Amino acid sequence: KVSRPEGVKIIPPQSDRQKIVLQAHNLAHTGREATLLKIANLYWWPNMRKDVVKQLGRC
DNA sequence: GCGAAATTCCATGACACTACCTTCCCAGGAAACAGGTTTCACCAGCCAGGCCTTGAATGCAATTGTCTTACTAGGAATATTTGGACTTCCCCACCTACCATTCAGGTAACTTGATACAAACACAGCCC
Repeated sequence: KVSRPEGVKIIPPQSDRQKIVLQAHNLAHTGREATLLKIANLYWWPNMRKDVVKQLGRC
């Protein structure tokens, strides 16, 4: 759990890094930015964008 | 102040109704085919003799062709009478277009099975 100036956001576990982004990627098959703003509704953690790039090279 | 991290930036490309069409490739295999060799047996070509069929000449008989007349029915014009094809309007069921599912058939293979052909000896039918 974490607090942000736009509301309360959620820090997911380290085992739940690839699963939480891949289920947000495949919702609209977006790239780097519209993928990222989906995760900016529930989650937040340091280096979000290092994992989104980790997705798209396999997608 | 450097570095790490979180963020904004901006240059760009693709969407505009789409499939065919042509020529060469590839390809595997197969299709036979076009090419060619090989051999044996048979069908075609050769020629003549005898006979039968065709052609011709003919005389004649009835068949057929023409002429003539009394006439029957065909056609046309009529009125009408009657029998219907197509135009019309509307609705429903049936065919289609579709996907998923499954079954059946075609190819294919291995086996089997059964019949037809080829051969030989004899029988019967028809003809000289």
